[PDB]
Amino acid sequence: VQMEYEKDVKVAALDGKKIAVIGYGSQGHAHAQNLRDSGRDVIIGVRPGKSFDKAKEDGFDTYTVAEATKLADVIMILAPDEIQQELYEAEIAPNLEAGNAVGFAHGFNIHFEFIKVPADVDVFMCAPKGPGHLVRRTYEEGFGVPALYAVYQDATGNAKNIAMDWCKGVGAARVGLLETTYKEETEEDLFGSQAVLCGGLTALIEAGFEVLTEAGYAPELAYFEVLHEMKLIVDLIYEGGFKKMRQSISNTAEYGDYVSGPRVITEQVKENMKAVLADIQNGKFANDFVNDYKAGRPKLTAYREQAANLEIEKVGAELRKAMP
Amino acid sequence: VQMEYEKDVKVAALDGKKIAVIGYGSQGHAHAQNLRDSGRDVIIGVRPGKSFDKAKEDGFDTYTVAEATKLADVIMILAPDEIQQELYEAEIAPNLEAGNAVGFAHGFNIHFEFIKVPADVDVFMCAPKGPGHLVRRTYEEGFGVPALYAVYQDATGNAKNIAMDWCKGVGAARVGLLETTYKEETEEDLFGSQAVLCGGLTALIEAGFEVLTEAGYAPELAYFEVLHEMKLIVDLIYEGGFKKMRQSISNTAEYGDYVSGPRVITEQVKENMKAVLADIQNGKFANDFVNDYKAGRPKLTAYREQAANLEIEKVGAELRKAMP
Repeated sequence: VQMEYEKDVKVAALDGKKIAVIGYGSQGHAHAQNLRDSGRDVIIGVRPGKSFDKAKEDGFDTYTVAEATKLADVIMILAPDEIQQELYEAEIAPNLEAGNAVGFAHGFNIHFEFIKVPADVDVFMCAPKGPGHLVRRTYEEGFGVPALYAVYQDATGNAKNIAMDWCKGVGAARVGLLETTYKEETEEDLFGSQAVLCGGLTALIEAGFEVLTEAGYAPELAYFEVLHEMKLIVDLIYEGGFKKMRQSISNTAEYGDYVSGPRVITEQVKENMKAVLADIQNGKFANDFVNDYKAGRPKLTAYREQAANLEIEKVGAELRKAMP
Repeated sequence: VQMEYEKDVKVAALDGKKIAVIGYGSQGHAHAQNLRDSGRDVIIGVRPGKSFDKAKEDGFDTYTVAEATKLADVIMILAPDEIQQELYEAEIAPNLEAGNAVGFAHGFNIHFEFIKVPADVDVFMCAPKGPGHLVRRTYEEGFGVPALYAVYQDATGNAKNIAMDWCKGVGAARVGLLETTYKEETEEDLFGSQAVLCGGLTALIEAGFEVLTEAGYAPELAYFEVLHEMKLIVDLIYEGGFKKMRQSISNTAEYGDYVSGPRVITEQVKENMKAVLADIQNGKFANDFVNDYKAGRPKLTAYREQAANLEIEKVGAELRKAMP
């Protein structure tokens, strides 16, 4: 797969389309504001509330969800995964016309088929690899955030052109686009955050903090040596890979990296990751998350209250308070 | 332990002292430049070549390592940890006088006793928690990098004041100091970089990238999902702990974090970290590193060449160039 830019957006497929952005959170706000500043015809749809009147005061023709769908050719759904199915069956599905295009920024509900869009309506994705405030701010400052695009079903023959023009309209094509599939995006994103970015990382940090503090070392120092200093290390990898990071650190730290990394993250850890991937591919994780949500989030409640009691979080808060 | 600041530096002990910074690399330049801008009397001792002229031209009275030591009351050793022992014996030790103070930014050589400073000379440490250009840049912008300080041997009764005033002179006291010991700094810094920051983290990223690419997923997407998007996550943890990071990601990603984190980083992984720590405490790692240096760095050679051939490193460089 090769990275694509503005020159690769062959058809200005959003020309003359009425675009509804569903939801006005950080993500919904950025997409809608960026498309408007690019020259597209964006209205907002959301339930009545703070979002509604923040949109109405941002200048957007704001309607309910059910009725902004009625008005639009392109309906981009930027609500949380857990409410999308209800919001779609109740407000969005009864207001789609043949030839509309429905967009998502994450493939979870379409891929796992919690939502099924009629076969005469396009389904596309444009999935910026950054948070809402960054998608909006980088656009305001003249570049953007790179993004994935995908098409799950193409009824009109325009679905890919719509996805790429969407990415171009929100600034993503200024910095780079990668074509994917709903299946690949959904499974790789879930595996990445579960096994490495979020789950693996916090568990690695926490286990290191436990080893140090259980061995008798000062927890304030431990906080610096397993968490605080990670920002600069990761900044370096972000900018220049493992190579740049390992030049900046001491030779002692770099030698320890080579020698000790493999002792911590072993072949067995890789096998553990494979089982995590399996439960993503076979729908078990997805069903587990949806079931927890339908039951009132009991597992999420217990996890959150356990995390709030971690010693690294209490020590950390105090130290971050002491370092303005 | 409690965080200390410029108000806690009770005595300006570098007053009237002539200071030699040994080495003029990343840490060397930052320490020497910050202290110079703080008004201290700083000369540079380094072997003829690069660093020599650079200090000549940045205005430093610049002599050789033996010469600068002879001239100085305070001698800060910022050469690579693996050459410090040979360099100290040949060039530094014969030029010390009773009442001098010898400093380090990492406790490796003093703690594991590859260097032993005479009993009528102080030994202190200022260990900033960042690389030099950051220690320098934060200083030039009016704050600094937080630092640890410690004293291994206090011959004059002034060693702690010298250590703390050094921290102040390089800007660390603007943001926060933590007192520690040579033993705790050395062992916790080695463990953190090996088990979590550098070794653990790169091995985790690499295992995730392998799982994905071996299962048939696109490596350009794998690069974003296990590496590029980590910066946002770690920035969040840096600013507000696990709590702020888990508030900011989706409930889907947050749930996956709680559920899959412990599947990947298991009790066995924690045991692996304990064995890593044991070899730091028992001096096995330290002798391994020093021995590899003496043999011509054959292990470091093979490790560096292997790292240069990693698929994630080649894909990453191509992607980072496609994203200016």
